[PDB]
Order: sequence, then structure tokens, then C-alpha cells
Amino acid sequence: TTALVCDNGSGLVKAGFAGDDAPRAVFPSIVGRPRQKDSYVGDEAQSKRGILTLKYPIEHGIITNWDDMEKIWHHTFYNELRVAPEEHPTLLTEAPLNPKANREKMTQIMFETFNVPAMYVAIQAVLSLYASGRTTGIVLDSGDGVTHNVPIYEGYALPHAIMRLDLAGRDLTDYLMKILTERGYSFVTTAEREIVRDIKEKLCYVALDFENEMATAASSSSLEKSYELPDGQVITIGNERFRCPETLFQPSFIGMESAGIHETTYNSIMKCDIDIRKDLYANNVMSGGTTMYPGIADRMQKEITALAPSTMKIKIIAPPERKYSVWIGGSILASLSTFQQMWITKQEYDEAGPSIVHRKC
Ligand SMILES: Nc1ncnc2c1ncn2[C@@H]1O[C@H](COP(=O)(O)OP(=O)(O)OP(=O)(O)O)[C@@H](O)[C@H]1O
Ligand SMILES: [Ca+2]
Ligand SMILES: [Ca+2]
Repeated sequence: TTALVCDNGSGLVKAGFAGDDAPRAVFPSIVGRPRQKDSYVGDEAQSKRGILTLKYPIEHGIITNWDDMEKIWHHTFYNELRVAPEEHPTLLTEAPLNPKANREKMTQIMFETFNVPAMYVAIQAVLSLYASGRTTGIVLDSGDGVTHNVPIYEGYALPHAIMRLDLAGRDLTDYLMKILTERGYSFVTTAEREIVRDIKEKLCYVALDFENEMATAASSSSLEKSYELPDGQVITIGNERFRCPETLFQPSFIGMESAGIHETTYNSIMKCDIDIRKDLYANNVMSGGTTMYPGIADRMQKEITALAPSTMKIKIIAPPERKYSVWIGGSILASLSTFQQMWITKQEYDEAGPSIVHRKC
């Protein structure tokens, strides 16, 4: 045999076995060292954070710390999945526009450190598209650290048209802390950040129209929701519920001058060959945890419709599984009969070295 699928994100690792419906292990992408054992990984590092210095080896989707990434992978195999990686083909994921040296190092580590019999690296957005049951479309993938638009045709990403936006879930969490503090609460500490992340994931939503929603919130309590803090205090969340994710559509709310996600989607489509643009408009797939806000699909449909030609058929696909669709795509790909010739084998590695990844992946 059974292949392993490891989707390594800025915030969370999603890992499991090809053929499972969902990842067995989902844990924070963190390694902590004493300010016992020599290091801790994942939730244990999080729970023991008070006595550790934490490192986050994936930044904006890119692996930036190889010693700590090795610790994350080792923890995934040995602790979380209870597998010997030398016994399983292993499929890893990577960010769009991942540098060649980076994919080489991933490959080197899998074969030399973990002794895998075979491996493959796939682009996260491409896997998400596969999970949606198609090979052509444009993915908006938004996680904890980065957002990308990735147009894909007949299974392959179109690098010249990929858009990267360094605004994602962590920025939204921080903004929600800020605006709840402005309301008169105080959310400033590291523990309070975790609480506000929960508030964000439970109560936020994307308004179909920002102004209408602000007006409703100003003139009634109909949008207000209660939230109980760990210690039992009950607070009220009002327009913050939709003001937080509104930032995706209007990054200026946090002082970023970037185009919002509807505009980046349009701009990415317009970088592609005119002949495939209708295929992209008709197959906008949302992926990643920061696309989980209720209302986001209807809002994207509205905004893209306003930008596109009047005759254009537009469809937003926002699967309920989209927190884990990258992982699911890896699972179905690794399981597919026609994929089995595509693995990089140990022999292929021994006879080419790490740069085999550019040819095979
Ligand atoms: N229901 C929800 N509503 C809003 N945000 C959510 C929801 N569920 C999870 N998130 C957010 O999604 C992010 C995690 O998503 P994901 O696992 O896709 O990111 P990642 O792969 O770790 O990061 P990246 O793709 O940026 O490298 C977090 O910021 C989390 O708070
Ligand atoms: Ca991700
Ligand atoms: Ca702006």
C-alpha cells in the first residue's frame, strides 16, 4: 504494497494510506526543541509549547528547513502512521512553482534517509483538481500560509499563469483577533490566537454582498452569535463573522495592495491560451481550509460573473471535502492502475540521482 500519501502544508500535515477516504493523521507542521527528549513534533510540540522553541519548516507552502522537515516526515511514518517507509511507495505533495533544488532535496531525503522503494511528488492544486473528478480547470488553493491560482489543462499546471498571494488562514486569524480586540474584547496572546482560530472556523462566513451585510449588522442583532471561551465567559461575535474572510476579496483590509481572489482568478485565466479559457471558467475548483467559509462559492460566482464576458458559462465547484482534497487527489492517483509506471523507483534513483524528479514528476 500500500502506498503512503503525505500532504505537507504550512500549517498542517495530512497523511495516510492510498485508498483510504481521508487522511488518518492530521497534525500541526511544527517541531519544538527545549528552551525532555531532544525534539517534539505535531500536537505534542503544541501542547508542550511553553517549554519549547517552535519552528515551522514549511513557509508559504515551501520547505525552508530540511533538518526539521526530516523530523516531521519521520514522526509521520514512525509515530502517526506506524509504518516502515522502506516498505511503501510514498507520494508527497509540493507547492506550485516549487524550486528545482527543493524537489531534488525532497527526493534525496526520501530515498537516502527513509529508504523508500519508490516515490513521487505532485503539485497540491493538481491533486485537488483530480479529487474533483476532472483534469482541466482552475484551482484556487488557500491554506494557512499561502493562496494560489493554478490553471491546469489535461492534467498539467500552466506555470506562466500561476498566481501566488501571501494572504491565507493565519492572516485571517490575526485580523479576527484585531477586530474583536477593537470591539472591546482582548485577543492578543498565543493561547488567544488558538481560541480565535476556533471562532473563525466555527462562526465566520462570506457575505454575498459586504455592504448589505454591514447594514444588517448595524441595524439588528440577527447576525450575532454567542461563543463560549474555555473559562466559561460568553462573548458576542457580530459583523466580524463576515468582515474576517472578506479580506480574501479585499486584501486592503489588512494593508495588502494585492488583487482579491476573484481578480487573481480572472487574471490567471487571462494569462492562458484563449482557446482553453472557457474550460477554466466552467471548472473553478476551490481547495484548502481557507476556502471553507460558507457563502464563498456563491460570492465567487457573483464576482467572476461581473468580470467575465456576458456570454460566459461560469461554475464554482466547492466540495465539502476541500480541507482534505489535496490528500484525496494523492490517494486516488497513487491507487490508479495507470499511475504505477510513473513512480520513481529506488533503482531509477540510484542510477540518476535526485534530479530524476524533474524528468519523472
Ligand atoms: N471551516 C473552516 N473555516 C475557515 N477556515 C478554516 C476552516 N477549517 C480550517 N480552516 C483554516 O484552514 C487553514 C488550514 O488549511 P490547510 O490544511 O489547507 O492549510 P496548509 O496546507 O496547512 O497550508 P498552506 O496550503 O497555506 O501551505 C487554517 O488557517 C485553518 O484555520
Ligand atoms: Ca496546503
Ligand atoms: Ca485593494
